[PDB]
Amino acid sequence: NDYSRQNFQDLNLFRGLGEDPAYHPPVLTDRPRDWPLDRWAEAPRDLGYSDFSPYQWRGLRMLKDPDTQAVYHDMLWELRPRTIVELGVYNGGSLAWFRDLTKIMGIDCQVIGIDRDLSRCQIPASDMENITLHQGDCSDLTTFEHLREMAHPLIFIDNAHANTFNIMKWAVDHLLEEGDYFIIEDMIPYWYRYAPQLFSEYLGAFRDVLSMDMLYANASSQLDRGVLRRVAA
Amino acid sequence: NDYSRQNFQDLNLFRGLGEDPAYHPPVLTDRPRDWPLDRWAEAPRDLGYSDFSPYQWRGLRMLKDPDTQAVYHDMLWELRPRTIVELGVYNGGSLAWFRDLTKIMGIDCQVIGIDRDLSRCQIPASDMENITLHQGDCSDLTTFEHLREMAHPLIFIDNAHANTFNIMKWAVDHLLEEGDYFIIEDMIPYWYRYAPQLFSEYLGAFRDVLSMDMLYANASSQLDRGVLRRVA
Amino acid sequence: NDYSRQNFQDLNLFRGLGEDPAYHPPVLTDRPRDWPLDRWAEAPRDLGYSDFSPYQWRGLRMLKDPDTQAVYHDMLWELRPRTIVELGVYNGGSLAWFRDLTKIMGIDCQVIGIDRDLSRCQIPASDMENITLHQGDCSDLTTFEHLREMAHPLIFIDNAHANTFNIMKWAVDHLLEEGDYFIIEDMIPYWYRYAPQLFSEYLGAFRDVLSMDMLYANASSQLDRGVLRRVAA
Amino acid sequence: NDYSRQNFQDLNLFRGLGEDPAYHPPVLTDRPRDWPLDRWAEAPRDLGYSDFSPYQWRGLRMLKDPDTQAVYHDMLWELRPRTIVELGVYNGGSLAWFRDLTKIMGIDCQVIGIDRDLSRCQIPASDMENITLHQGDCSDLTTFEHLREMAHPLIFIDNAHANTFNIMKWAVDHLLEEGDYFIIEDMIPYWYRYAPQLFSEYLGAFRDVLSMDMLYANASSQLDRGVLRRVA
Amino acid sequence: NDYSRQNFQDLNLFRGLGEDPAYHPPVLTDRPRDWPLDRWAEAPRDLGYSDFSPYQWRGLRMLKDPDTQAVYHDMLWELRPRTIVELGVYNGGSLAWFRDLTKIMGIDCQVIGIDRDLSRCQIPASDMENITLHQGDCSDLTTFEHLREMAHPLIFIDNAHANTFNIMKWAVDHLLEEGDYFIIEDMIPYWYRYAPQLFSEYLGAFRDVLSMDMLYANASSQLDRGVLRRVA
Amino acid sequence: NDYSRQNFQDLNLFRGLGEDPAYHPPVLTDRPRDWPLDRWAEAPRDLGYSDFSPYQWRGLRMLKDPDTQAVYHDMLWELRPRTIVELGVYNGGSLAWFRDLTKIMGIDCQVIGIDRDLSRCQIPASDMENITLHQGDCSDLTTFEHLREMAHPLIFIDNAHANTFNIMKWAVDHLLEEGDYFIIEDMIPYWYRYAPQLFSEYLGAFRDVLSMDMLYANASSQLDRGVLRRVAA
Repeated sequence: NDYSRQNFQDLNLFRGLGEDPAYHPPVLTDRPRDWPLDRWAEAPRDLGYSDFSPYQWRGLRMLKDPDTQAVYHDMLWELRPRTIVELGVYNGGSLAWFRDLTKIMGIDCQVIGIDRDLSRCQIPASDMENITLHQGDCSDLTTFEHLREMAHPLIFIDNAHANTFNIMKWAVDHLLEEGDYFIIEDMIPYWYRYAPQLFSEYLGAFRDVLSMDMLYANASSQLDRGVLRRVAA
Repeated sequence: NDYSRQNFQDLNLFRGLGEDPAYHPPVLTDRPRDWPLDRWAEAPRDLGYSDFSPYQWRGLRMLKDPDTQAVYHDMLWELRPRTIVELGVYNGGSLAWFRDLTKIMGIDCQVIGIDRDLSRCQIPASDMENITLHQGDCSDLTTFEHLREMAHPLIFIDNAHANTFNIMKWAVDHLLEEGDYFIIEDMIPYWYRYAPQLFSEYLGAFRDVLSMDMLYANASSQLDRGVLRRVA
Repeated sequence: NDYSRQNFQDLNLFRGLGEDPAYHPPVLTDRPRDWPLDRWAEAPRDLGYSDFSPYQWRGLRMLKDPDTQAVYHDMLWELRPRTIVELGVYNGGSLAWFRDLTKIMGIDCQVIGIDRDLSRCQIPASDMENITLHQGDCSDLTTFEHLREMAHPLIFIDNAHANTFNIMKWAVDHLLEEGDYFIIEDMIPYWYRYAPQLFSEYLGAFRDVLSMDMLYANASSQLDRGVLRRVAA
Repeated sequence: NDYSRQNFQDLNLFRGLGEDPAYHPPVLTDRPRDWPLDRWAEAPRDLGYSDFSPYQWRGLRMLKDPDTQAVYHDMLWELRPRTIVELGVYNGGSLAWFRDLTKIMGIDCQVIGIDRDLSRCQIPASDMENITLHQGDCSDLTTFEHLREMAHPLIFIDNAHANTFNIMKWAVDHLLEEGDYFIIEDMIPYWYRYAPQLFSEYLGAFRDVLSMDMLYANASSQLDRGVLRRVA
Repeated sequence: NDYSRQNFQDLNLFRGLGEDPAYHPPVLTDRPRDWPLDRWAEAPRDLGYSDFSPYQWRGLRMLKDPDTQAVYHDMLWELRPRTIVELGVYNGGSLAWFRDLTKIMGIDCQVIGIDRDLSRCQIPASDMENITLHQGDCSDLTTFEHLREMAHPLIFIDNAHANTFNIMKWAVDHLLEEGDYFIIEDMIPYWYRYAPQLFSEYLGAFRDVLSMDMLYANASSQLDRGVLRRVA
Repeated sequence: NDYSRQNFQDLNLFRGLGEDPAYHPPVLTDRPRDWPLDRWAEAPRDLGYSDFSPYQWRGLRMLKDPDTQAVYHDMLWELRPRTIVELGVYNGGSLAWFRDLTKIMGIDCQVIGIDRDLSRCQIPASDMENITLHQGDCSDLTTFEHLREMAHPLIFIDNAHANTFNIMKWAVDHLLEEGDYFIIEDMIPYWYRYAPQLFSEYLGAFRDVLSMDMLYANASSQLDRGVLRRVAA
């Protein structure tokens, strides 16, 4: 009856993201927010709403969860990066977070976000000091040429996962110095599950130039086995 | 420095599929195939290889796992379908299974397979009986308008998950008769997770045409609340 | 009261078997079969019925569950047995299954079922091509003498668990050839549990003639640690 | 070789019971008993032997585990039974436990065990005070009906599982008074798995005479849903 | 044998805190920090060190774990407190965090720590902007009187848990305005476990003045059922 | 209202013990005691009450759970101790138990209990045979000095945890002989979590005098890695 002349959107677009880049607080449905203390023991114990992607940072959605934030905090504190690069931006929450966190730490850090599509970015123009947004394209490597001009140390973070190994070869040869991080969030465990032989070969090809950092690599489900850095040349 | 001269295939292409459409028997790494019986108790208890998609049917890879296979066995025995349609073929294992199973049940069933790329299908020529392949895109409703007429009852299976709700729409107005299935494997639970609001509106738009068949919808992790059918 | 009336069957007779050897599909008792799509998310998430042995093959009950079926399929495809023997028949579901699967693979296989009690066999006589039943007592080795006439490779399957180790001893001495399987379903983990010393001694006495096939021994809970085959002398 | 030297006993005889009715203390195989304290963190953290039936009472094996022991303790304290009956004996560990436990609690209680085979009973002749052994067949009610006029309250325990629904009918009419227990240990969950319809129908038949004691029925896995008592 | 030479500090002093108020980075103990990529699949998958209280903020230990930090983040953003009070200080790590997180948010917030022992504090005098440390006793209630004269909204956090119920009475009667929070961290699940009736009675006494806030109360294991506020 | 005119006990007093040293049977709250057998399958499958310390012994509260009781039984059966010392008494439940058990075993055993506060003891003097009680602080070694000559073999059990290592040193030097046990219930795993470095130093300082009995050390969650005795290697 109601499926009539409707163009149904492709729900695959909202994968790992959600419907809305803007942040809205969770709302309770099956209980009152103000539970009475005389009935305190009868109150339900579950969260009350979806824990899909519930985190925020100053009113922007944060796709990086608390355990991941904790790892990056330690990494920032130890490395004191002059440059953090995000390939894959979405709403920009994690950019502002990296910027904020580096400011509180007293680290002179320029944060850079690269994406094919920047139209979902929720960072207001007034809150953009030391955050630069570049419109790029993973399959074209000359995109990345800009900002070999940038300062070190440097953390390069892949959240896009398109031409990753090629981008890695570029970064190793043209960008990273010893100590710099190249990080692949989320995807490495899935590539190993689906393509165990090719994955092991491809990662293994970078063994003279990149190490898995074992202090951080097992510390969150999002960074699981994906934290690499440049070994001594 | 092997990264310097090396062709990096795009690894996302294998998502949900594997790296090779042809079947290869599992290989044991950290044990012998023959475990000595006087040390029986000290044998490892784990599988010995990855359980990603280790299933086969007659030398062809099978991406439908044993409990999914059992559900379809029951469905095919109840419904006695004269057509089965697979949106998404890959190596063709499931096509060959559906055809073999219906034949062994005594059921005259045509199996139809639709895919963007049929260059991966592994079904030997010598047994393509009652299988019809079609090459086409899912983002194109034209791929379905071109289909010739099919017998009933019918089962339509979505293993491709592109433009799925528009295809459901086309299927309800131009294909499905009362008692015919439209099954979305795998994806329903993810779509609810990622886009609960829109998923809900979309599914509920079919409230007067499709229902969820609770006999089968909770019977396997792959078919999990995705087995629908046409009600009067 | 209702109890003074009844006769009360021995419920131990249905151990591992169920009440009725004939197949009837599951039925939903506490929800509609057709759940409305506007309330999809409210739908109950559990199976809906008993998960004991709700399995079938062409309207006969299947006591071997899906994972077990998957192991036998790989085993049949690799080995291509000329003979499969089921010690312990019940309804014949696995007999019909084995025969159907070998026909589909183009294998010339004679399926043989041995039991003291053949009265629960549900296979129609019109559908007994390449299946043979045979009456016999497990403790009487005469029961198995006609097996020596059969072609190989051979898979011998114990679903009876009476006199098992003497039957194994006999199979090694008079029946089994290199490559043939001797398989004990279900019982071996229990025998190890209740009598670890005698069980380890008994199994280990076959160390020169049989081995545990580790490609199949861990692949199903029913076949768990019970898949054995004849090694080379 | 060795399989031909062997006289193979039937291992189904040992089901639920173990190989030897006499108690032997567990032994470590892959560690020293005395772990050096300077490598305390290196010590393995598993049990170190099989937990099939590791329990004992005063040198006799105990087939009832600590969780079950604790329920029977509370039940004895509340009910203060003059008689505890055990259908099925084995080594008599639980018979001696029931006796010793009622003695320290000050309860005057005769313990009676009944079995087809009493030759496995490990209880010393000179430690058999307030314990009676009775030979008899379960699928045959002459065993039960003759030996009677036992004092109340009463606890009747099934550890045999032979003709249980008929023994239950005999007990409600000719033995049990209000507040007495009839307990089926272990077997209730299996009869429900294998015969849901026949089992629900049979227990439902006793609806006006027995009930499930909910204070004790969920409190151990052996007693799981098998604690019944005589409500009038 | 140097048990008779050794001097034993009270290990109870470190319960829930650790040996050292100063932060030190985790030490890797049975693996290299740099795992070679040709052996990537063979790298161990566990953390590499103890997950006891491994967290930090800007070189200071953080006893509030990331899940709890996420809850307080939302709370600060929503409430926008002018005052945050921590009953129990230790190293000052969460004092510094609260202050930093409110500056970042553009909120004008004074942060206050109260403990009988402030000598474990690790915050340099360099950066005590909007942080005040007060010498306090949980048994004395004159201790808390300085808090009355300062701005709301207000979050009051008990990390000390001595004479808590009297402090909640004082706070309700003399401090908390509508909107303001009283948060007991960690202990409520334990008090209810050990003292269900007395705890239910005691919490029950605040039914007209405080309510449990279900948005934040189940969102972390440290705040579990302990987030209360002056409302209703 | 009720809060402002209510006297609040310090709830930390009850940590690890409960509100009442006297035993009260559990009580069903949301179901009838007697469930009807026509609705047997529809019966709830959980305990129906709180499992904090539901355990008793002859009308006295038991804080040691059944698993711990089974270990101590085996310990008593093998060691056949003449003395059993409990540091920590609370209600005396365990004292009455140890005494009863040794008596039923034929073991002539004196049970000693030590606590700063004996006022919660619930054991009737009518059954106080072979039970001695002392009043004293643990933080004072004098409490252990004033103890008389005790018979061996011996089990010394710590349930108080106040100055455990100096008490251990006093035990080893002045009390324990070949075979005697020193057991620390509950606390060892917490000291190891909160202070791994200082705990490993202190325990390993007894490496010549005490050793962890592996037959019992892993046999219960309460006695976990805390069962020590004066034996070599």
